[PDB]
Amino acid sequence: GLKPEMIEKLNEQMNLELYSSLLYQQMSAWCSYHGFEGAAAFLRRHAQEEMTHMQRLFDYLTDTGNLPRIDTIPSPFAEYSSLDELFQETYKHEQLITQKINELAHAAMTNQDYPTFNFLQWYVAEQHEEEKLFKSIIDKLSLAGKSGEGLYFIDKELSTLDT
Amino acid sequence: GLKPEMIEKLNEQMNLELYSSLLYQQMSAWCSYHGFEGAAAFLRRHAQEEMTHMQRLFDYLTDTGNLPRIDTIPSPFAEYSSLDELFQETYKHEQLITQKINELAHAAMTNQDYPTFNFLQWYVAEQHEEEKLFKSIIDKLSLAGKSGEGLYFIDKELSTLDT
Amino acid sequence: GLKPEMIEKLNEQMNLELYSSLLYQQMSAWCSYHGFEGAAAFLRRHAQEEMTHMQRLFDYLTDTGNLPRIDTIPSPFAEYSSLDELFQETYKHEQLITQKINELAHAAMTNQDYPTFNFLQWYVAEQHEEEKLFKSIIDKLSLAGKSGEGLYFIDKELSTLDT
Amino acid sequence: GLKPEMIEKLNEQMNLELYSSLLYQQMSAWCSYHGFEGAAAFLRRHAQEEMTHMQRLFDYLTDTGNLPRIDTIPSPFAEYSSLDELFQETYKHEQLITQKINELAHAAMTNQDYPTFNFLQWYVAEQHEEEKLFKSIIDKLSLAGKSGEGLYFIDKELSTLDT
Amino acid sequence: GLKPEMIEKLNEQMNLELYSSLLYQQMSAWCSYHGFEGAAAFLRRHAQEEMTHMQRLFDYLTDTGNLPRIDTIPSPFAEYSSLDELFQETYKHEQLITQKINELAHAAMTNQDYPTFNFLQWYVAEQHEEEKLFKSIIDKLSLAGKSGEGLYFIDKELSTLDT
Amino acid sequence: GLKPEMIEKLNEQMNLELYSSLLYQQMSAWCSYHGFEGAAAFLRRHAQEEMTHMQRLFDYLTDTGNLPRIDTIPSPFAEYSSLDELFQETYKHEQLITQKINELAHAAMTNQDYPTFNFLQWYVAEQHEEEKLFKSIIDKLSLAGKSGEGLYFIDKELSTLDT
Amino acid sequence: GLKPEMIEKLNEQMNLELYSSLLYQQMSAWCSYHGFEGAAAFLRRHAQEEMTHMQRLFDYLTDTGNLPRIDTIPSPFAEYSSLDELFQETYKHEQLITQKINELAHAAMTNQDYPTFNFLQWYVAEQHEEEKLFKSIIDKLSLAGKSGEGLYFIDKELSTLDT
Repeated sequence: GLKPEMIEKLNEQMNLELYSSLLYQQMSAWCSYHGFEGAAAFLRRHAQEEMTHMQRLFDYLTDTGNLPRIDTIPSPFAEYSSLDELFQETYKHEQLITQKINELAHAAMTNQDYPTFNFLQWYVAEQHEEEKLFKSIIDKLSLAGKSGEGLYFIDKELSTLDT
Repeated sequence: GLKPEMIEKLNEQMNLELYSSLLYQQMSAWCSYHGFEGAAAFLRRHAQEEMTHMQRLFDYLTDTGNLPRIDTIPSPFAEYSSLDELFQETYKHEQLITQKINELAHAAMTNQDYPTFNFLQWYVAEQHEEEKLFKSIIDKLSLAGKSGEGLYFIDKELSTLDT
Repeated sequence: GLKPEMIEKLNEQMNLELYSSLLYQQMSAWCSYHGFEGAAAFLRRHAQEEMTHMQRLFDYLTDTGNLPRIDTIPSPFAEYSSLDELFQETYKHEQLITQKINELAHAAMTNQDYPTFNFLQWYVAEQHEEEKLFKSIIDKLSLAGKSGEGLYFIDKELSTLDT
Repeated sequence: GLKPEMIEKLNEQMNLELYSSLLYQQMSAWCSYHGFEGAAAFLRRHAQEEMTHMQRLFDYLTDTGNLPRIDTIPSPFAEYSSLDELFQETYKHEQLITQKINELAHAAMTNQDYPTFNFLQWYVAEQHEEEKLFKSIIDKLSLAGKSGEGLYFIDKELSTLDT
Repeated sequence: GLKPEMIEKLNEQMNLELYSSLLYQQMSAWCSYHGFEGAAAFLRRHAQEEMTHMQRLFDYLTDTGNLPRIDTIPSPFAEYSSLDELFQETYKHEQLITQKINELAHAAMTNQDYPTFNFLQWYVAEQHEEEKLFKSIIDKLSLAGKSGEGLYFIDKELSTLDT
Repeated sequence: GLKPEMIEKLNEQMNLELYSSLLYQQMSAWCSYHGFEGAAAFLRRHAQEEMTHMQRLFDYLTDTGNLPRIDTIPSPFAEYSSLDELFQETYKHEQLITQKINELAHAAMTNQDYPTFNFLQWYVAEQHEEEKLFKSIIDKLSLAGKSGEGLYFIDKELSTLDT
Repeated sequence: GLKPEMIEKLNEQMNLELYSSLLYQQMSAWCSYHGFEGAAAFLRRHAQEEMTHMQRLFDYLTDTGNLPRIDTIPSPFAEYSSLDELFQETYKHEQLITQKINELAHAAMTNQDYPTFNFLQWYVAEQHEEEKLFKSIIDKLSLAGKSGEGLYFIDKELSTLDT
């Protein structure tokens, strides 16, 4: 079964995924407020995606006969100076999630927890893909984001980015 | 536009819908832990439903040019003595949500806010339906929930209840 | 190629999967004899499933140019006091198989045998699913198995459980 | 109902069918090890066929309210000097199974057990067909099996023989 | 991100996959020159396969923000005494690739690089399959390759082997 | 048959096509590294195209009973100051390939090698088309490539250019 | 229009194609007589193919307002010591046809006859393909043609070779 360190780290990551989903929702509100409807739509879709990462951890914990515990969730509210600054923060947050998944994989390996190591492989692969997506948005903003016209085009791309 | 009281009450209800979704998720974990997989599945579906109520309020606020603000969310964790006690609490919580929606409708009418009164009609109708559903579950538990066999049948019904 | 410890442990697990398939067949005979036709059908299906786990190990060994060796198989015959006692034993046996797979994964990692570690990931995932299934049956028996009526319903569910 | 001699002989044949299935599996491993992949595939298919003969006896015993008992199964491991020697042994084993079925049919007739005599007719017919198949393979090996080229062609035929 | 040892080993393997693709192309030319058109077609298909292994590594490096670097590629030209000698060399080369992939997986594990360990699992599985294929060709040549007639049949099989 | 000068020039062009394919691959890596994903995708597709030109020469040589010889391939690695500079170099390289094809056609005509002159006509026509494509990209960069916004649009066009 | 040398060479080649078709027919009769029905069928198909080459020249001459003239055709009858000797002669004859086509292409170029040079390109390409086909048959006979069994397999392949 799951060792106490692993139960703790899995619950911690479940709650971080929940917080992250709400952070992406709040960021989408910043985008709507500042007239970036396409960026807002993209971040709403990503908020839904990250909530499914929360659910996958929740269900793994219940499968193993452990009771997942949703923690107090701090407010994700923040101020952003620009669309570029916001997406820089989204990318840094995704890098944090990737790091915490790698730390969880390392904990599973050092605890000789092969079921949890196997379970975490989905997160390792998916975080690789999501980091690549957010890096591409950062690159687009670096290239064309220094004018209102460029931001207009990037926003329109974001409205349908990743289907 | 929206008056300050209405902005405050709409944000408050948005955050209550978010809390409620997580409460239903946590209740589903109690059900899984105690072997009621059908009740767990039903509560997971209802958690998803209530999150859409949160999203509808979030989007109304952004439509009106107001910035919705996700608050600190308290932990929904609680202990329950029985499946019946849990569902009694779910029903009481739905009654609370219904009351808060009625208070919001009254606030809209007294503030002469006809767009918000119109927007809230969806919640009035939907809460009526959801209360009816949870009352029916309470009635089933009152009738047949006093044996393990009866709980087995009710759990199986819950696994597919409301599609 | 495969180190001697790994050849030995893989052959051992292949023979344990074979024994397990026959154990589940024998348990199904107990169920038929005591009038639990649905439980019997379920255990016959699971006996077929576990035999495929044997075959997957057999084929891995032959792929690597090693000769798998089917051992002497002890009789799986046993007495059971009740359907609940039988399924408790089935679940404990599945937990044993899960443990032996985890020990094999650990042996592969400590022997720096990355092909075998990769091969074993299928077993880690599948054993997780099968343990969850047998835990759910134990939970149903704990809830409703204390009457002949309840056993009648559980048997009927088992007749088609997991398709 | 079944007389004690008939219960004993039916259980004996059930266990012989089980042993035979594993013997054919082990023979397929010899074929894989020596590079005869088509012969290996054929023997794996025949191992599955013979296991169904075991299951048919198991189910007949349970139908009649008798508890079939899976015995200790001796290891089928053996050495073979050639593909021809292996298939000679497979054919001799099938002839043994045919003889034991004929002895069972005779026992049913002398015990005035008409349900078991009727049940055994399936085995009489099927063993006739399977002996014919293995005799044809022996004949092919006698004709063309004295060269590596001939063995190559026979192996390729075996890979799809009997669909 | 990727540690310097891992960047170096990944680039090294990318270039080894590129060299291998060209080696298989050159071997196919030997086959064409000596009249083995089916062997030539098979090796051309395998050259295309191995180039895709190069591309997968190239793309992983670019995904991680590292610049893959195609090295100077030595000529793969060699002399072969026979079709059997050529395919023995192809099989030994595939075994080398398998070893280098295992060394890369070990480096990822010892460097606590879980994204790269995950990425490499595709190579571990695929190399297992490709080694099995080339071992089967070696076995066919050992059996039937000692006559011109046998080589004729093996060449015809190779023309469509593995679709 | 082929005269020695023609064998030499055909092998030389085969190896130049191979080098060119890898050069286009390496250029695509520069594009990925600098955030031009559409340019990267276009150059990856063109790398695949040019490899087919290599294969067509390889197969012509083998058809004529000559053994094509893959040479040592120098590293294509280079530095580029800008996307425009990179594509200027791609266009100049395509012009070099066109020139070498024209020199080969002239060599075939002066050697009275009508089969090789006929074979080369495919390259004459295809190089005409590919030069036209790369000239059009140069023209787009000259027109709109002097801003980050313009480069953003050109990159997006390149992502699907020439299907 | 056509110069006298070109009219003469085109008529000469038309008559050589006619003779060749009949030669292939006569060779097919040798094959039938010696029991090689598949080789006979292949040569009958090739006789039909070569007659179409005759017709294409005939029609070119009539298109240009020149009267093609079918010459006296010498008997193609010959003796052959073996199927291999026959196909060696077929291949040498195809090489002769290829040479005469190259001489015709050279004559067209030196006579500045660009319509005839264009017309002949079909023959240059087609003769390349047909030489490759007959070289492959020679290679099969060299490999497997030294036994009656091998000749049996080659004959069976020829029966459907090139559709």
